[PDB]
Amino acid sequence: MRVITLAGSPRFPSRSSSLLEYAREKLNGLDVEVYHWNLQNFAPEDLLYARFDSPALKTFTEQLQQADGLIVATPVYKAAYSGALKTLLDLLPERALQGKVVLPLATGGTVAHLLAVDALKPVLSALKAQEILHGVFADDSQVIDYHHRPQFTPNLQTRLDTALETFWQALHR
Amino acid sequence: MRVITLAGSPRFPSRSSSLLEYAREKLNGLDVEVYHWNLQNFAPEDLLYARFDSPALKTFTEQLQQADGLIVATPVYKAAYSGALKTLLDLLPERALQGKVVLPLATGGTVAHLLAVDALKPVLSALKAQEILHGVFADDSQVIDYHHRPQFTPNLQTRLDTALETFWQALH
Repeated sequence: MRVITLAGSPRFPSRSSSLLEYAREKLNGLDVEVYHWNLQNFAPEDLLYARFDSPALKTFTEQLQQADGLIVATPVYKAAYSGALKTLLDLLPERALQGKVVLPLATGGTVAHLLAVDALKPVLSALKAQEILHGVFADDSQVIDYHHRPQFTPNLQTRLDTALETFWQALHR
Repeated sequence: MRVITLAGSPRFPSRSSSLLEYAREKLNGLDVEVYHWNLQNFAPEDLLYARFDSPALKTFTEQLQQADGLIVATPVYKAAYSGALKTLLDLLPERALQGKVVLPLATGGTVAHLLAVDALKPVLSALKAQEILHGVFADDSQVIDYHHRPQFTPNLQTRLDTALETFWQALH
């Protein structure tokens, strides 16, 4: 099995990239091949101006088509997912997530941000995801020194491990 | 009175920009000052990588600060507003629409697209807009020309004029 990870932060490193490095490690340990992407793998002018001839878009799309699941992480901005992430999602084929399991992750610093934990759901449903797991919310305080190795407070670590085990099981269903 | 218009399409010209050009013609006639922006006015690197020193961002935010209202138009992609528009909205200050009236416009080709006519509402609410008008949907099939001067079907023209009159009344 094959999983795409996608960080949707405007910056790298980010809290999103820390969550997804952990996810990649856990999935690799389960013998899952991981295709690891972030927004800095794309040219901004191709994302902002919807250039379907983008080589990174075509490469990502080829790899996504082969993947059984997607783990996607975004900071919460203005009560929703990041526009930066959405620029890439908007350029995917219309049924790009058909037959795939999706685990959404969100990061932010306030209760208002926590209310946006499932803001990607309509977008992922529009992309025809087969199964959309409950979104995991990582408060900014729970991701420790995201510039270096993945490091989480125990509350977040437990929730992330739980979600990743649910995701792994869903890949088999 | 001052109004900002903001086209949220990845391409220019677009159906969105044509709606806003129509609005600009009307507001010109009503002696409302209009500052018109599109996403091609920004450096894409600044929007995608959230670079707040962006000069165009500074000018846009200063013009928005002095504006009484905002007309914002987006194509509908994946059941929501465009990500390209949202990249710019994400860089605005926390209460950037405080005290302002907003008219949201959306374009698309199917009824699924129509269902996202109010998709911007949570974002505009997060920006503390004083009054968010009901969203107006323009079907692609009723935009006859968006490259030259805007040309719309009579029904779309009537509906846009009605919404723009509502917007003008709200400003006053």
